[PDB]
Amino acid sequence: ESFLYFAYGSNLLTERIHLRNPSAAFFCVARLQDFKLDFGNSQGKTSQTWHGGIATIFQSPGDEVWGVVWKMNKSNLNSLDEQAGVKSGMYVVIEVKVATQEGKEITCRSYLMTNYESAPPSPQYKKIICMGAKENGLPLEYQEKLKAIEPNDYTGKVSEEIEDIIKKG
Amino acid sequence: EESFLYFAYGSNLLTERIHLRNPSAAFFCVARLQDFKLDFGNSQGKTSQTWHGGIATIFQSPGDEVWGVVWKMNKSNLNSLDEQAGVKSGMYVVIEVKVATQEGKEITCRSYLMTNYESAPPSPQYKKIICMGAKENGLPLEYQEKLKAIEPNDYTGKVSEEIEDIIKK
Repeated sequence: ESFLYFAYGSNLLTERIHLRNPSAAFFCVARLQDFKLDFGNSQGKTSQTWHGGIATIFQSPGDEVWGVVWKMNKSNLNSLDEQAGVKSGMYVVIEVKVATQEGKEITCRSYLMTNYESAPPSPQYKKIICMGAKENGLPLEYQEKLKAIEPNDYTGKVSEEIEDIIKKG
Repeated sequence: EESFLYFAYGSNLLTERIHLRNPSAAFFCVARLQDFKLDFGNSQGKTSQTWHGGIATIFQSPGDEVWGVVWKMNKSNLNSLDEQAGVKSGMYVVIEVKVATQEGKEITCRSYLMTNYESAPPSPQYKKIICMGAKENGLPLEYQEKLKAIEPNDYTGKVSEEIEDIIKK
C-alpha cells in the first residue's frame, strides 16, 4: 500500500511537496550514484511555473545526485505522475536504486526528462531547491554545489505560494 | 504478484532472442506506446560490441508512436533483466510505461531507455533481428514498414555465432 519517491528538485522542500501531496512522509536522505543533475526545458518549453530550466537527471559515471526519499500511499501514484507531467511528455517515470548514508540500498520511483534543451534555473526555483536541501540535511558538500548553480536572469515573479515560502525563508 | 509485464521494442521483439537469457518469458500481447519515438544509439558514447551499431532506445515525442511486444515474466527475473539492460553501467535506466493494446486496453509495463547517448544507426544484423521479431509477433504492418525503412550502418564483419545462426534461418 506504499511506495518510495526520490525527489531531487523542488520536492526537496517539505512545504513544497506537501502542497499537492500533504500525506508525503520523510523517509531518508539518499545518494543516486552515477547520475548528474541538470536543468532544462522539456520539449523545448519553458516552465510557466518556474520561468527557467527545471530539474532533471541523466546517467553519467562518476557523478552523483543527492535527494530526499518520501514515503507515499499507492493511491497517490496517478496524482504524482500528473504533477510530473507524464501524459504531456514532460517527464518519464523511472525506478532507481539509491543509497542511504549507512549504505542501505533503497528502491524508489522517480522522474527524468527524455527530450529537453538544457537551460539555467530561475532564482526562485534554485532557492526552493536550496531551502529543501538545507532543511533535510543533505550533505554540506552537495548544498554548496546547489548554491553555485548559475541561474538565468529572470527578475519577475512566480506564484504567491512559492514567493511567500522564500520570504519566510 | 509473482509476475510483471515488460515492454520490448528492440531485439527482444524476437522470441528466440529474449528466450536466450530469459527462457521463461511468455508472450502477453502487442501494444502501442504513444508519444514516444524510436531511436538508435551508442550509450555513453560506446558502440555495442555485441551488435556493432547503435542499439534501440526511446524518447518522449508528441505525435509519434512506438509499437512493441509485452512479455509476461516471473518477478524473480527482475534483477536478471536489469542486468541484461546494463542498468548498473548506466546504459539504460528502468522506466514505467503505459501501453495500449490494439483493442485499446492500457497496460502498465517495465521497460528501459538510454539517458545519455549519441545517435548512431543500427548494424544490419541488429535491424534484421528487430524486423524478425516485429514480423514473428504480429506488430502492425505499417509499423513493420517503418522498421524495414531504417537505414543501417555499414558493418559487414562477424557478430556472434548465436546471432548469425538466428538470422541465417
